[PDB]
Amino acid sequence: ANFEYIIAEKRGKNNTVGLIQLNRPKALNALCDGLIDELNQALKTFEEDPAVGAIVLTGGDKAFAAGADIKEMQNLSFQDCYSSKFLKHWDHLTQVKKPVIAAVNGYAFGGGCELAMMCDIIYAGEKAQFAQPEILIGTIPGAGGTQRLTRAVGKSLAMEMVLTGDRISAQDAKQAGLVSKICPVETLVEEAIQCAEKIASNSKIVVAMAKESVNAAFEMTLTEGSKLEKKLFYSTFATDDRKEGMTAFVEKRKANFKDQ
Amino acid sequence: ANFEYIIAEKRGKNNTVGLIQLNRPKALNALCDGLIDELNQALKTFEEDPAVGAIVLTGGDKAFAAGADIKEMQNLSFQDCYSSKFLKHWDHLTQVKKPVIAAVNGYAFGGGCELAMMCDIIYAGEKAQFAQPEILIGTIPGAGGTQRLTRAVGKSLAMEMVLTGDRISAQDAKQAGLVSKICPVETLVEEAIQCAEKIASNSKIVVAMAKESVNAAFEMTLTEGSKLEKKLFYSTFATDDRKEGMTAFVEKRKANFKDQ
Amino acid sequence: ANFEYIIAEKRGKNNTVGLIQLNRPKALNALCDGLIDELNQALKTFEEDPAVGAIVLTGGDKAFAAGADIKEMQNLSFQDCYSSKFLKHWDHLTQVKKPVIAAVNGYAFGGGCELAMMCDIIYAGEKAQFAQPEILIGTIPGAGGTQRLTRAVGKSLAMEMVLTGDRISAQDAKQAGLVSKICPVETLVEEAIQCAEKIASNSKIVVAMAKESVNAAFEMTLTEGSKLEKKLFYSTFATDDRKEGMTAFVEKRKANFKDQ
Amino acid sequence: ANFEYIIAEKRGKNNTVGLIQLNRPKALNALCDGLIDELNQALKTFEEDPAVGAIVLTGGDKAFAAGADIKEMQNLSFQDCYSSKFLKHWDHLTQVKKPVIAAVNGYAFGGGCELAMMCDIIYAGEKAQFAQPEILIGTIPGAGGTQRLTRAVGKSLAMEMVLTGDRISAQDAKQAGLVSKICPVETLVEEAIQCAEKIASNSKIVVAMAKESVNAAFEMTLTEGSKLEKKLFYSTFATDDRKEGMTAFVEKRKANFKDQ
Amino acid sequence: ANFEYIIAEKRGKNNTVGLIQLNRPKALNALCDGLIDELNQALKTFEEDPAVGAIVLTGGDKAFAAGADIKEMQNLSFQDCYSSKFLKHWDHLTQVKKPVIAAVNGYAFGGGCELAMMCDIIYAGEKAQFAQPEILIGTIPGAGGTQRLTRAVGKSLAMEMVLTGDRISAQDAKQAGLVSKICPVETLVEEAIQCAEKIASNSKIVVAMAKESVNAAFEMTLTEGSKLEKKLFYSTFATDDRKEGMTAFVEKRKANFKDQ
Amino acid sequence: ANFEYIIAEKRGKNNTVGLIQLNRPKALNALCDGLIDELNQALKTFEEDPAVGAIVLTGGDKAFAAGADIKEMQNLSFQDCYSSKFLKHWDHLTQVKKPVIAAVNGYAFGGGCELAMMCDIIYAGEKAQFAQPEILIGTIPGAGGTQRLTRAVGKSLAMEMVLTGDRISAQDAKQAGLVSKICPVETLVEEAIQCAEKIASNSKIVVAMAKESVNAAFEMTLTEGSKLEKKLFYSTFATDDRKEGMTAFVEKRKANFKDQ
Ligand SMILES: C/C=C/C(=O)SCCNC(=O)CCNC(=O)[C@H](O)C(C)(C)COP(=O)(O)OP(=O)(O)OC[C@H]1O[C@@H](n2cnc3c(N)ncnc32)[C@H](O)[C@@H]1OP(=O)(O)O
Ligand SMILES: C/C=C/C(=O)SCCNC(=O)CCNC(=O)[C@H](O)C(C)(C)COP(=O)(O)OP(=O)(O)OC[C@H]1O[C@@H](n2cnc3c(N)ncnc32)[C@H](O)[C@@H]1OP(=O)(O)O
Ligand SMILES: C/C=C/C(=O)SCCNC(=O)CCNC(=O)[C@H](O)C(C)(C)COP(=O)(O)OP(=O)(O)OC[C@H]1O[C@@H](n2cnc3c(N)ncnc32)[C@H](O)[C@@H]1OP(=O)(O)O
Ligand SMILES: C/C=C/C(=O)SCCNC(=O)CCNC(=O)[C@H](O)C(C)(C)COP(=O)(O)OP(=O)(O)OC[C@H]1O[C@@H](n2cnc3c(N)ncnc32)[C@H](O)[C@@H]1OP(=O)(O)O
Ligand SMILES: C/C=C/C(=O)SCCNC(=O)CCNC(=O)[C@H](O)C(C)(C)COP(=O)(O)OP(=O)(O)OC[C@H]1O[C@@H](n2cnc3c(N)ncnc32)[C@H](O)[C@@H]1OP(=O)(O)O
Ligand SMILES: C/C=C/C(=O)SCCNC(=O)CCNC(=O)[C@H](O)C(C)(C)COP(=O)(O)OP(=O)(O)OC[C@H]1O[C@@H](n2cnc3c(N)ncnc32)[C@H](O)[C@@H]1OP(=O)(O)O
Ligand SMILES: [Mg+2]
Ligand SMILES: [Mg+2]
Repeated sequence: ANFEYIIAEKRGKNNTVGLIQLNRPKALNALCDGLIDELNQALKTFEEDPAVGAIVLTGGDKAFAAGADIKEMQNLSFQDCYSSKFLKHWDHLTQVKKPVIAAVNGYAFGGGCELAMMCDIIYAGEKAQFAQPEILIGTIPGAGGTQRLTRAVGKSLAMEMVLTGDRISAQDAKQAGLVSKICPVETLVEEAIQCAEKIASNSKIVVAMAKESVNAAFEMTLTEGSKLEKKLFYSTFATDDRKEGMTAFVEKRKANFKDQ
Repeated sequence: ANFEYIIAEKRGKNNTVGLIQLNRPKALNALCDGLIDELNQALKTFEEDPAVGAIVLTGGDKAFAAGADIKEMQNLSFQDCYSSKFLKHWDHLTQVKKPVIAAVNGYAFGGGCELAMMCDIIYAGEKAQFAQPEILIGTIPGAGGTQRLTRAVGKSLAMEMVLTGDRISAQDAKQAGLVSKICPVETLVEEAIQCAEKIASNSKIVVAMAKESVNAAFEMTLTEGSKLEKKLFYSTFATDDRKEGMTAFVEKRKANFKDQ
Repeated sequence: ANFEYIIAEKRGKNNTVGLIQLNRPKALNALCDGLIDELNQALKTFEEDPAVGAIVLTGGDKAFAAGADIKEMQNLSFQDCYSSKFLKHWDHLTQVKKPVIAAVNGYAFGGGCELAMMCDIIYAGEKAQFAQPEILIGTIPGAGGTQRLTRAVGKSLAMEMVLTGDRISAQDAKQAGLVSKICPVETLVEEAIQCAEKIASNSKIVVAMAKESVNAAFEMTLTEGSKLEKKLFYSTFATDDRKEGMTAFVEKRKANFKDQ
Repeated sequence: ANFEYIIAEKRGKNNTVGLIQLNRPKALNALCDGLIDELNQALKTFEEDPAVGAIVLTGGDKAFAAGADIKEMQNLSFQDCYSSKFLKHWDHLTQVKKPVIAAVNGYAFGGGCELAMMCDIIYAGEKAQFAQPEILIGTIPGAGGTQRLTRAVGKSLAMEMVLTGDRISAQDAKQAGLVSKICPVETLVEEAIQCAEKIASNSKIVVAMAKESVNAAFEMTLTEGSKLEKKLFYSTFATDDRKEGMTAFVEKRKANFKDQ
Repeated sequence: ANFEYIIAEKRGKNNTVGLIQLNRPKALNALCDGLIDELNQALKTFEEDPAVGAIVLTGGDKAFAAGADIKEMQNLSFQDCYSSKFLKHWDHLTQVKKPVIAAVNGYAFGGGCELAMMCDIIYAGEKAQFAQPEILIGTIPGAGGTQRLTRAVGKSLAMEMVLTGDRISAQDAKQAGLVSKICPVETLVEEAIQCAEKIASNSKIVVAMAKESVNAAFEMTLTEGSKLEKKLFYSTFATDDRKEGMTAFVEKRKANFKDQ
Repeated sequence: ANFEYIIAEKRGKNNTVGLIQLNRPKALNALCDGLIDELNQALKTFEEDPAVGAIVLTGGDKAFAAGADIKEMQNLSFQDCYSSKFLKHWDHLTQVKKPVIAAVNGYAFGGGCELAMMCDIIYAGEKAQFAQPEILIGTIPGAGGTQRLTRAVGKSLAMEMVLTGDRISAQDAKQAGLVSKICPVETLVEEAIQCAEKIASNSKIVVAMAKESVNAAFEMTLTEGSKLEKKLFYSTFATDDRKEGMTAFVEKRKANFKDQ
């Protein structure tokens, strides 16, 4: 379309996967205001399309995202940030009911690591790096860089990456638990599209319920989490795809889900 | 005894280890109602026996448990699931004060992985695979498959395993935090019995207090957890086994605990 | 000062690192009342000094800390725990706003792993062993050996280490998420001092805000944690170090923070 | 039936209300093991009856319950109270999905106030008294006397009632929030039965979902509580009673629910 | 814009109060989709206006709001609600940073009480009635009717109002804690406008901070609530209104706040 | 002792009550640093005395406490508020294991209401007024004026008191849940001393455990709180005061507690 910083397109088989690529080779894909607004518009378009079942958010081959534009947040004060709700349009990815895959190739510093951790699945290349360099410019992460990273890779590693700003490899992120699969830099997007197609081959309402159940593991207790999980498991016996799946399991055949 | 789906026997030295083996190779150890009732009866028997200190739950050599029997809940609706307390007898592993060790050899999909995660120690074999294939039949896990899995392996890996139904190897569950030790297939049961003997060689009340203190790490905050742990530690100076152990450590000898 | 159980000195470049060494080779650095009081005094002195930006806590080359002194708690009862509260001065390390690095060489059993887990960054040697052998003396951990360890390495591994008393290696602790970097025994102190220098090379108020934001990940929920992180990010635009760092990032130059 | 401590009968219009009366005029309805077992059996019978929609738990005209029986717990030690779970049969009232009305007439001290607070609706008479006299015998409440009372009447009033053992009137309990309606002594049971009839006149599944939604306000946060409430509101559009009620609201007629 | 269901106008002296009046006497102010969209637009306009400091939400003299439009959600199924995010535009009131005052005169049943409880201050009239009639139509409250009500009036009164549908008076809501002041029907609007003027007579950033500090008392713990409150109290010494007010208090004069 | 801002003395029968009076008629008992240090020293002295069972904090007949001293915090900035941990000594009252009774006569504005709410039992006079007038000077409460007040009197009343600064009466605080008893101005001290005597007439360790169990109702969930209460009840069987009280109840005599 008329997007300036992102490239929106429908990739994959049968046009069931949405690919949002960050195209900004002049600032290492800086998360400016216009880029975030275009990303939110693309996410809304992909969430208002019954043909799309999964979204893949990727960047470039040398850098996924360099964070927020430091050259846009420099001449700001406390009143100009608190009475303008700075970085309020960055919590729109966590309100998406469709799965979002984060293909990370290259530098993922500052806002890039947060944007990747706000996704369901994090796929990184063989030459990917994750770090929190906010401490080097006199600030701290403010979009989920000290909450999800601490519960994902551990307290010690998160403390180190936040207080030192050191870069970790994809192997360290796989060992700790930040990423789920290491892929080559030239085939990461293809494997991400294949994973999004696997995901989009299932019932959309059941996928949304499963995503909510998994996300409810960081907001409540174990007992209440299991109770909400059992309630959502009870509330799925009233759909049409559950019975179809159980019938295709009993009788040896393929399951055709009707998204209902 | 008269068990139709399980094999209950007292194993280990001095008959201090309870072994519950699921024996039904005709459905890959389907978690039906009768099997769950027999498992609960065996757990109650092993909890009302002052000679058993630890329980070892195991399955077969090709499949630990293939989940709930889908050939029974196929003709169930929302009314037959909500006001019938479906799967209500599956929360008996979290109410047992004695440690339960899970020996996974083969396929542990859905209900098997849930029952494994509801145990304290998870021991898997080299030829073992863990997955949650609920998204392929039109439902979601409802017995702890989206809460205990996310807090162990990570958000990304849990999201992938839930939304794709893919199978992970024992090495992946070991490097992620789901399995604590990788063992051969032909020696997993013996090493699990040895671990249960090393557990049942200490004070039963102190072991139960330690189990409660460890399980309280997912039900509240860090400060409240530390305070409850300190209170449970203060509540140990009123028993005889703590004093016996301290005297044996000071005098450099062996401690004979009397479970009191 | 005139400390008999610890050695306090200002190490590092420009005397910006506080090295607290535990010198008790006769009891494997037993955590007695006097040693803990001296540790708290050293921590308060290093906290009330404007020239210290990070603290490095270490022990010996064969044992970091063998836990609490059993010779001072063997003849205690239940009434001697609520009244004249025991282990009440061990919660002075989690109240320090400056980063505390832990260098573990040798045995870290009981109270040693508990004091190491209360630190932000944990550095272990190639021949370091972490364990919670409280179940072998009739007691349970009482200073965070069942809350932070469970959330760090996982439920299964923590259950095993607590109910069996077995020792793990530095490689397993790094793979599970207990330590952040494995260093040689003869060069662990130098790398810890270098990490403390790299940490103290930034603004102290921003480092304290980052430490609090990371520590608030085990005391609140994800939604409330994100809002608290956004608040702490908004509350840094009123300082001079943030603007100095942003200017040094835009006008590419060395950043000189005034710790204000 | 054959109950020697309680009187179980089916009261109300069309035999839709269960009335459990504590009959022990010699011990002021002491909460012994036999009485609690009979109460649990009566609750199970009323929960396995499709004709009963609400339960009314009442006592006598001078005392509802005097608390735990002292003549059976005096010769008990720590190893006889922490083991075997003495207070494990008293939490069978919060696991009931049918509404339980607690008609409190007379003395409600110790375990009686807890048994009343473990119900949905608390009805008190004119000469009603609530107190926590456990502090006068050297113990503390252990069945919800310091958790629900603190969140119901306030911190200060609960602190006073726990640390002093003073008795409060029914008017003070109504002004604070302990009870919701003050009824005469001679007509308390009749008004409780009428309230139970008005409750049972609605769909049982909808009433159970509403009870779960209300009870989820003391175990979760407001943000996640609202999400669980919306999910349970979504999960009611698949039943017949919701459509029947909406049709009887649109067209001027009465709603006849089929409990499905 | 020109509204047909609500009346948006600037009231009070100096045009500092925004009054939203629900004008639908033909359906007792039914909370339909268009009415909620107009209410959200009016709230956004009043929140993006640098002259409005508080909002007063009111209805009519006989009914504030009769709840959600039942004549539009009757022909809805489980799929048409969970995959359409029904009632997703009703959480736009708890995201407003400016204080919202609710003036209830008449019937506030179902969605009316839910909309009133999402406001900071709740002002009711003499002939005002609050109830939850959702149980009489086959559904449950789904917009905060079982979470914000239970934590205000008590568990027993909330259970009664939810499972019986009974109507309470303004005196009961004042004695329980649902409303803050009882005012006449012909002067409730004027006193609400005066309260909004007294609220908007202070600094807007400090008012927003206090509102967030009070709202954080239901989403967090007391210990972390105190820490967040102390942080928000520290983060106010960098504004121009705090020092102005302190200087005016020291010099015994009036403080002229500039919202900065 | 030689206190210039407070008056410390032992009152009550047998010198079992510690009366701490705030004597500063020139500033309406301003909470300055010296006054807070003296209050903390007096609290520590009264908590380390085996002849003191309860503490009674009070002020004057015209004003209990006017809050923090504005004359020493006017020229403070964000750097002098985040650093040095300003107001860190105001959290020494919530760490006392002995009950603290608050006698409020006159004005209790700002810090006075916070110090009163940090106590267990709140006793106000007939001429007492509670308010949070921080919004009138440009700041917000920072010592529990927005966390305990919201849970005590409700959301609406707390919002009004914080955003308007209006003063409430003792009757409103009692009907809302802030205070527990209304007493005359000249006899409030005698009734508080009698309440402290009735509290100190029991076992100190059991009273401390009850206070902790009541305070754990604002930091944990309902299930976890009930479980911690049950654990404390089981631990109470390790002292002699419980057995003495039960024996005195069985043999119908007065119980003599020895705090062990
Ligand atoms: C809640 C959110 C919090 C935050 O995210 S705060 C910001 C956090 N991010 C950072 O602190 C670091 C951002 N980037 C860098 O430090 C470095 O770059 C790299 C480490 C990524 C390495 O890149 P290198 O090889 O050194 O080249 P280069 O010249 O510095 O970058 C090329 C162009 O990219 C612009 N750029 C890089 N990062 C940002 C950014 N965060 N905001 C705005 N622009 C950025 C640069 O300035 C420059 O542009 P020009 O040629 O015009 O000078
Ligand atoms: C809260 C609870 C949630 C849940 O657990 S929902 C259910 C989730 N679990 C699953 O979806 C796994 C279902 N099982 C399978 O997908 C496959 O099977 C396996 C991958 C485990 C193995 O496949 P293969 O090696 O090809 O063997 P095979 O012939 O399909 O199974 C052999 C026999 O075992 C029956 N069986 C397997 N799983 C179940 C099951 N979950 N419920 C009932 N029966 C099952 C089969 O049907 C068949 O039996 P027959 O010969 O009579 O056709
Ligand atoms: C809140 C939680 C509190 C707790 O931590 S409870 C206690 C938990 N900690 C433990 O259980 C560890 C106890 N220590 C040991 O088990 C062993 O030691 C080692 C595993 C560390 C192996 O050390 P080895 O090579 O076998 O030599 P050695 O002779 O036992 O130790 C040398 C000296 O060190 C003293 N010592 C060791 N640990 C402690 C301790 N925890 N408290 C007091 N002293 C200790 C010993 O007794 C002995 O001293 P001497 O030669 O005078 O007899
Ligand atoms: C997890 C929960 C733990 C708990 O709840 S512990 C319970 C807390 N402690 C109490 O409730 C005891 C306090 N009760 C009393 O002091 C008095 O009772 C009353 C306040 C109820 C007033 O009744 P009055 O008639 O004045 O005294 P009376 O003569 O002792 O009562 C008549 C009969 O009732 C028996 N009884 C009273 N309370 C209990 C009880 N809590 N447990 C067992 N029996 C009780 C008595 O013993 C006696 O019977 P007999 O004289 O023939 O022996
Ligand atoms: C998350 C959301 C949850 C919910 O809110 S679900 C819905 C829950 N709310 C209710 O159930 C309230 C419904 N009960 C009533 O509406 C009763 O009535 C009253 C208690 C308010 C008594 O009012 P009365 O004096 O009997 O008059 P009248 O029957 O209401 O006629 C007035 C006109 O107002 C329409 N109306 C009233 N409430 C609603 C509504 N909630 N939705 C749609 N229309 C409503 C009526 O139908 C009728 O209209 P016409 O004259 O055209 O028949
Ligand atoms: C985390 C905590 C945050 C906070 O607590 S902020 C402080 C509480 N916030 C407030 O805004 C409270 C202040 N408002 C007042 O203090 C009013 O006064 C009163 C309503 C309490 C009393 O009014 P009146 O009867 O007219 O007496 P008066 O002449 O103003 O006070 C007599 C002397 O007392 C000094 N004083 C009163 N409050 C404070 C205070 N909070 N800090 C310091 N001094 C105070 C005054 O200034 C004056 O003294 P002089 O005669 O020497 O001028
Ligand atoms: Mg891990
Ligand atoms: Mg109240």
